[PDB]
Amino acid sequence: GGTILVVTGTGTGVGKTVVCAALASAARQAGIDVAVCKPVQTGTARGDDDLAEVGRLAGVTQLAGLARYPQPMAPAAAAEHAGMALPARDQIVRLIADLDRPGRLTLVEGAGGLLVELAEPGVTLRDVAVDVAAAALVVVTADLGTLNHTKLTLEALAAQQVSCAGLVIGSWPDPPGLVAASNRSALARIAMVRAALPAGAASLDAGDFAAMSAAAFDRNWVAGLV
Amino acid sequence: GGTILVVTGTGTGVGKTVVCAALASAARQAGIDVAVCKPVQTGTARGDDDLAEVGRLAGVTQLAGLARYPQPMAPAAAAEHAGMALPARDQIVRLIADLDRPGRLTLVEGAGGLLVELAEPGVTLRDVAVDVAAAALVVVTADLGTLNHTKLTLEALAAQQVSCAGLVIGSWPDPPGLVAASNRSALARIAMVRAALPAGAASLDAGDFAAMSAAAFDRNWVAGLVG
Ligand SMILES: O=C(O)C[C@@H]1CCC[C@H]1C(=O)c1ccccc1O
Ligand SMILES: O=C(O)C[C@@H]1CCC[C@H]1C(=O)c1ccccc1O
Ligand SMILES: Nc1ccn([C@@H]2O[C@H](CO)[C@@H](O)[C@H]2O)c(=O)n1
Repeated sequence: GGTILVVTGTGTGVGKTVVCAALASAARQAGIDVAVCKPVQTGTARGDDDLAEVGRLAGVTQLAGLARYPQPMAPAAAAEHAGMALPARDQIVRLIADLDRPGRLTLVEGAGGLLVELAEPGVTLRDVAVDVAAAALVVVTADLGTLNHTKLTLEALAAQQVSCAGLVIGSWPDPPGLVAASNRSALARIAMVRAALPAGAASLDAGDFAAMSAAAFDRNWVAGLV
Repeated sequence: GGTILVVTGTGTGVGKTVVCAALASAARQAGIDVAVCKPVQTGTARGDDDLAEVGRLAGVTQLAGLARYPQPMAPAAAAEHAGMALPARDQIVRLIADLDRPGRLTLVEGAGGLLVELAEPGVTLRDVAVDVAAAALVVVTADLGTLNHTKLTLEALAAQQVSCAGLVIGSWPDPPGLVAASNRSALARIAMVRAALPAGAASLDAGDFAAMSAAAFDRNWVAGLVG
């Protein structure tokens, strides 16, 4: 059908959701129909709803999820705290495949890092990304330690023949700092860096956001995702 | 030869140095000769000296450095910034081989986290552990996101057939919360949790530290490391 990208990250709180929303905006503005699948969502007591933040920030309406867990833990932990299983792997891949269609960028968002359990039994976002012939975008920080997490994540993909559509620095500080400029350049030798989102971007109104996302990415790479 | 252990971590700041000293201390108390080596050491310009810190807390005398750099950054960076070079793969491996004796436990403390470049080009503590046929002791946190990071690390050890010697939680809070509880239990399900050192164990004095260490590790596991 169309193009299916999983948006993973080297960890929690590296900015997967804001980057998701940002690539989603950029894609829309390039005239691409965007869907966003978020199979499992946790932290729903705190008020977390990444599907909502993407609809709010980038205007996506095709916004698909299966399970919502109140506790702010990895899925498995929050499902065990609820007394409730996790969606089956079948539900996720079938959901994502229904979602996919030609001319549609379907973004697939996981929870935490690449190898966290999403479905039972023991299924990760890496597995889901295999079952739907999806490539992976990797959201990374600029903090001390990010190259190792990146290489680990980049290796865990290659080990399953999951393509790496590249990195995004979820949060770019102002001003950078020695460690941030150094990592940004070192990340660049490791893989193609597609964008570095200015810090605090997740609090912008939908207009400001669409500007930042318009600029942050590269017009040609975006448009060439058809 | 004897037993070589690389001590690595899911990243930086997870307790590698103190775990090195704790295994080292407990091993000494088990009658085991111990050397420790820090092939790459950054942060010297702010007094970072992990060999010295291991000598302090555990009393190991046999300490071997090799590359030292001022800035508190990854070795590739601290070396570009001081105009200096990264040591060569075979110089690291040589520093370790010179320490390896039968009956000796040799600990090789890494520089933040398993895939960090220690030597040009892209030479990691993993490649070293292959060269010297070492097992890897993986230092972890109990914090959020530690599962993913630990699995990625083990997965990277297993892809080069570097045997995992188990995990150590470098700082273990008292009392632990729901998330610390869930991770320690979840962690124990993917690999052997050799220990969970108490928080701030780095501020214990010689006596307290050795008591902590001996308590933290299964004496039979420690003694089983070198025959
Ligand atoms: O989606 C996020 O990364 C932020 C979420 C919001 C609540 C806990 C975070 C989480 O999901 C998570 C945490 C630890 C390990 C795996 C995880 O998936
Ligand atoms: O070794 C540690 O983790 C603590 C040191 C203390 C100074 C920077 C840390 C460091 O070494 C480091 C950090 C990120 C990447 C590679 C690295 O080698
Ligand atoms: N470029 C970026 C990246 C991330 N963020 C912040 O990171 C949070 C995710 O834990 C988001 O909720 C958001 O607060 C941000 O503000 N700007």
